[PDB]
Amino acid sequence: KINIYYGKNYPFLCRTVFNIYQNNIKKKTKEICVNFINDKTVVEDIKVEFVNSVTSSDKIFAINLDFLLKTNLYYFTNIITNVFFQAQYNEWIDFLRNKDIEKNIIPICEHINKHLYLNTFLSFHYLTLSDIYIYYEMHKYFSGNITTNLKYPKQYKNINRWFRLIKALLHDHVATDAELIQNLKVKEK
Amino acid sequence: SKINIYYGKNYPFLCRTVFNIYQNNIKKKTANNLNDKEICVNFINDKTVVEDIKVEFVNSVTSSDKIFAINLDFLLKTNLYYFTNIITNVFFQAQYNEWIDFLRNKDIEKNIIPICEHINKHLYLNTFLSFHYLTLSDIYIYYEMHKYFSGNITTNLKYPKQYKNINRWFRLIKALLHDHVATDAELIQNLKVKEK
Ligand SMILES: [Tb+3]
Ligand SMILES: [Tb+3]
Ligand SMILES: [Tb+3]
Ligand SMILES: [Tb+3]
Ligand SMILES: [Tb+3]
Ligand SMILES: [Tb+3]
Ligand SMILES: [Tb+3]
Repeated sequence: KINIYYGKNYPFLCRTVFNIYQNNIKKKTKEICVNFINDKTVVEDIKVEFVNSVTSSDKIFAINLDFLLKTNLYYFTNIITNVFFQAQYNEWIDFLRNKDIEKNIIPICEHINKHLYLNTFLSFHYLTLSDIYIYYEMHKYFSGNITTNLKYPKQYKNINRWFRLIKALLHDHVATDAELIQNLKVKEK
Repeated sequence: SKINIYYGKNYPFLCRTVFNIYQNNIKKKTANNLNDKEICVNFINDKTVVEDIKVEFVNSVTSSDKIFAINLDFLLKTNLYYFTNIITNVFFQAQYNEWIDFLRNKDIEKNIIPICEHINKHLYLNTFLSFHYLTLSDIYIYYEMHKYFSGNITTNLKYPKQYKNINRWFRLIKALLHDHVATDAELIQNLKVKEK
């Protein structure tokens, strides 16, 4: 039993990692249960309770969940290649750390668009935690739900192509949640 | 395999200490085990690095000393961040990130008093920063607090007397790391340079 308390921010990355773990169990045929309780007394990050509590963030505690749940997104199920990726994910964390995403959306997209010119995935040649983290950060700009944001997919074709790929890969794990989906629409309201 | 860490003006004490522990762990294996894959990590001084570390694998990545030590502990199995039950391990990993966030973008000199008051209290009831054994949290905070409790800088001699629990814990971590850091010379030299 692990309890994750969230407030204004919903842990999309942690929820997605947990959903992937659940579908891995349903297809492999003791199990660890992670609960996502909404607490009004948390401001912008997540507090995680182990059954003591700690304060973390969605971008960072998802690394812990991948370790625990063996979802094969951050910890691979050679080591030097694994360690190299872990530093690459840290590069993406530092790239958006304490940056206003909306204010710096253009410089962010310019780097991602050029990065995806000859790259299918953000890291290596397979889906990683880096792809999913940036996917939710770019979701409000490239999902096409907000009509005002349709200029980003047309101008940045590589991001739009990559965005469609990650969306399709996550379809079997996130499209049925109806709680992750609910928080996605609220975040774009 | 080969890994090169390029540093500028900041010496990666945490990464150096982790690597030194790994080397002394190898020296205890080969000594008694005689019937039956070593990694070499280089600490190259580059003038064109400002405050972080550049790590090259032999493509390169950009990291920091406080964060890349987690990667080194994973690779070298030094038993400081990844324990070689799992939920308890995960709980510690979040605690180390709390210490990282506690000093993230904070001026250590300006907030030295509130930082020390926070650290002393935890230590009043606890021997180590995390759990009851030496962890990566202890070593990371040890080097951040080193210039204030080592007693080399005469103006900073007030801190050991005012915060005894930190001073107690600092003495312990220094003794535990003595077999791995006191013989380096290269690190000791950078300790003296940093503290002038
Ligand atoms: Tb509580
Ligand atoms: Tb805490
Ligand atoms: Tb594979
Ligand atoms: Tb390679
Ligand atoms: Tb393992
Ligand atoms: Tb006070
Ligand atoms: Tb000894």
